[PDB]
Amino acid sequence: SLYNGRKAPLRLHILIVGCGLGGLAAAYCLAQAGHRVTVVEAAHAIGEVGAGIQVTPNVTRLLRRWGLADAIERVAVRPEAIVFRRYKTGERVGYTKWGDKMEEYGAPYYHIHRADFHKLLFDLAAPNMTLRLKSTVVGVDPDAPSLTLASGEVLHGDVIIGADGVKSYVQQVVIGRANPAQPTGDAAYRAIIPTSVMLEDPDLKPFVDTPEMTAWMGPGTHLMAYNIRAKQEFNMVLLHPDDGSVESWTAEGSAEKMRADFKDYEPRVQKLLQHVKSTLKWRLMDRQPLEKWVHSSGRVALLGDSCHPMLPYRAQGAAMAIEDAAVLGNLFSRLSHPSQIAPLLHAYQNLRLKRTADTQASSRLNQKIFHLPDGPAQEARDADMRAAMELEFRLLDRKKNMAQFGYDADAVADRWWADVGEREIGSLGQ
Ligand SMILES: Cc1cc2nc3c(=O)[nH]c(=O)nc-3n(C[C@H](O)[C@H](O)[C@H](O)COP(=O)(O)OP(=O)(O)OC[C@H]3O[C@@H](n4cnc5c(N)ncnc54)[C@H](O)[C@@H]3O)c2cc1C
Repeated sequence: SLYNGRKAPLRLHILIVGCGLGGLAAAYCLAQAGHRVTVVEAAHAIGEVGAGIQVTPNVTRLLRRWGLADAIERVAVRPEAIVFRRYKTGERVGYTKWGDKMEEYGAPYYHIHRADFHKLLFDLAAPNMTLRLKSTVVGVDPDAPSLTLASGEVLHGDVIIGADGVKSYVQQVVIGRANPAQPTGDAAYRAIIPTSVMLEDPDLKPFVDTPEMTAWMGPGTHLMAYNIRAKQEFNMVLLHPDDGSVESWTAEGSAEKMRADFKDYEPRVQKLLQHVKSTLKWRLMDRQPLEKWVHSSGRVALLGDSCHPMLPYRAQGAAMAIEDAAVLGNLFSRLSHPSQIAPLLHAYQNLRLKRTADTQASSRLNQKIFHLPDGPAQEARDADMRAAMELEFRLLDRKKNMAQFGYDADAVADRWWADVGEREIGSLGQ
């Protein structure tokens, strides 16, 4: 029971465009808040798709609140540390202890396969939503409001939530255009190998025995690797200069070109990439924060990657989409009169926008540091990492980590409601 058992005295029909991690989180939170939810999804079925997702303590805190504590512990992995390595030799130049140290933010840091994460949120939301698959939204009347599907079917609701991802259709209706996207010059390969083949190699086995997030830093390139799916699968993300790619979750890369691009990395990376049977490739595109997330009619708003997508350096996409849902559901649990619908959507945006813009920036400002060419700049980064690492080992920015990881979406919305919203929004209609 979320919201201390409270249900909005005014029950809405809310249409959610997109059955991704955001849309499912929104469907769960808004149904719990006392609203009728329909989720409309383009995909014909939910598939075994996607790769590793970061579940930082600020996300885990909410998933535990939603009753998922055992189910996530079962399928996700708790990384013990983040380790930075020189590409060529595998020298460990950096180390930050995670594991139990992450519990000081009030919940564990998990690594999860997107499909396992999707399944957890799907099973939560499914009993309290109507899901329409094979239903591409191709039009929005933001005044009614209503949605138009590719079939021409029109769906009516009180509120439309656009959770339709990085290439949101709803975003174009809210803002009046697609948010400009600028190529960074880089692409990412994503590839998964079974950990059974690593356990068979005495040089690779320790990567399964002691689950870490390892970043090998190279000239123009990096390889980030970690266990998912209860250490049955090893997730690898490889950043490299864009030699032709598209911004799509289904676009393929050449495993042979991937191996060629990383041929100068240490022998354990050669052995890891030898097991890659296939790889998907994504063109990195930089997007700025939106000016607003709410349409001028106050009945359509955005959630998740539709309004704050970010680069894979600090992939907090899932985190920010789930936080968005928790705050939106918290505010909507308060609704008692139609005159409050717009103010509540404005409050949602007001509580979320700067935080998510700062989180996009945190990812954006990590693009060059792991890709330095060999030389003075590279040796100074390694030296700075070593200094920090040696303190970590003697025991055997933190304030930014606390601002990200210690965040409680419900606490922020409960406090705003108590200090301001009850008086300024709750009284509307009296
Ligand atoms: C198939 C898939 C695979 C992914 N794999 C990865 C990955 O490996 N690593 C990673 O970092 N991130 C991945 N992502 C993105 C990741 O889910 C997000 O960055 C974030 O975790 C959650 O954001 P979101 O729910 O706002 O958007 P998304 O997860 O992108 O979900 C948006 C949903 O909206 C649907 N949709 C889009 N347009 C319409 C429309 N017009 N009408 C109806 N439905 C529509 C899409 O089909 C999708 O299911 C993937 C997304 C998808 C859809």
